Amino acid sequence: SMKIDVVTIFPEYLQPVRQSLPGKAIDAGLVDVAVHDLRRWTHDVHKSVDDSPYGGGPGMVMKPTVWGDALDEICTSETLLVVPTPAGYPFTQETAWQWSTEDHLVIACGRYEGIDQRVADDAATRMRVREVSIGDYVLNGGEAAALVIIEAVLRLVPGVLLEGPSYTRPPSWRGMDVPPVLLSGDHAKIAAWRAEQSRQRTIERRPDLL
Amino acid sequence: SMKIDVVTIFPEYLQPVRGLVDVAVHDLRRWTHDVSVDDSPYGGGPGMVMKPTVWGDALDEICTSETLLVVPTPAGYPFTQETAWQWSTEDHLVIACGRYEGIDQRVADDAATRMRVREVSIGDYVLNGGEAAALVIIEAVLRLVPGVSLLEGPSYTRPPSWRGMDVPPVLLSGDHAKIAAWRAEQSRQRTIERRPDLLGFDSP
Ligand SMILES: Nc1cc(-c2ccc3cc[nH]c3c2)n[nH]1
Ligand SMILES: Nc1cc(-c2ccc3cc[nH]c3c2)n[nH]1
Repeated sequence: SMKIDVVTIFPEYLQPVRQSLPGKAIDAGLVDVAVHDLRRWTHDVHKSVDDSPYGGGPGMVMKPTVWGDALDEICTSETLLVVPTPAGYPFTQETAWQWSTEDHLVIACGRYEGIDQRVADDAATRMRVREVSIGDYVLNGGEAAALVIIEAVLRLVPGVLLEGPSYTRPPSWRGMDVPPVLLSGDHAKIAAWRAEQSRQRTIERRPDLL
Repeated sequence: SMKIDVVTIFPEYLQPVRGLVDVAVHDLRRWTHDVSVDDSPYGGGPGMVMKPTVWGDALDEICTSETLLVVPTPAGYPFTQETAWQWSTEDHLVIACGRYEGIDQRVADDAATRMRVREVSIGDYVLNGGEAAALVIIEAVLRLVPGVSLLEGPSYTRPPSWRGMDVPPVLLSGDHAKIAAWRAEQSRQRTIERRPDLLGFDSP
């Protein structure tokens, strides 16, 4: 039973993932993903969501008054507020598992040079707030990160070393045969072979994990 | 000038991409023949594996020897900002999006005999397929295309006082040197707290 609210100035970005949800989970009321246009909470006829940064610098900062009103309406005491940012704590599988048991996630998607820091700081005085990064690269905004987090979390909600290579038919293709051990019927040996493949791949690609 | 082709069994998922660059999305099922792209794994295991035959045909049509073939996978080399800068100079990226339990390894191995191949992970979490990773890679790369360390500290804008929370006074002081020093300090503090690995310290 999880509800996810996403707030963004580009609601159309999230539309595919909304549609991608299985009806059986939606009908069972096990999951609901709602997307909100941040501009619903703007104060002015120009629907302004950003303003110049204090202390100077490039780009713009999203307005605290707008975000404050949005979160006031959408969040409750039980909300886990997720704020994607390149400066965040790392979002990992452990994080995804933890958040998969939450009743209400709100994902605040920033743009430009991010959201006025007081928004998160204020919210943290009455709900749990998690500023997170999905990887060491910079995006244009939080929307792609939201898609990633939603996918990684929801697939752990029941109802909705590195892995080595996998193979399927045909046994020979473009001069390459499936490793004979996999067709050996020696399942103890197959397990040992897969372990070694995983070890070698981890050494080559992710020595940090060792 | 960059071309990006994405191959997927779920082309509709890639609508979120909304003259220096063209992005094209191809339905993998276009290269099937009889009225299945997946089969059970050799050696056992849960789930299904995408057959190499259909992928080979698709990539034969879409790739050239100059192509950088990108294959999202949880077991990939890390995709980082450095990678994004590197790929931002490429003429042609092809992103092969897996589903099920992944793609038969021979697809990448075969392709690597004709072109450069990069199996990459966008982070240490598991997705349902390569499509979300493709969106992340495309965004991170295209923003670096010509014509298109430490953690950043907090940013602020008007009003200077909000809900009884004040913008740090130094930011209103107009003293460029003091502001630079404060921002550097905030960045160091944030990096130590959130990403100590970036400064060569142990992770929590
Ligand atoms: N891991 C990661 C997060 C982001 C991100 C998140 C929000 C915003 C808002 C403006 N730029 C942003 C970038 N980039 N990379
Ligand atoms: N970094 C990361 C990549 C993926 C990914 C990529 C392709 C497939 C195909 C089936 N599941 C997949 C997962 N998850 N997390």
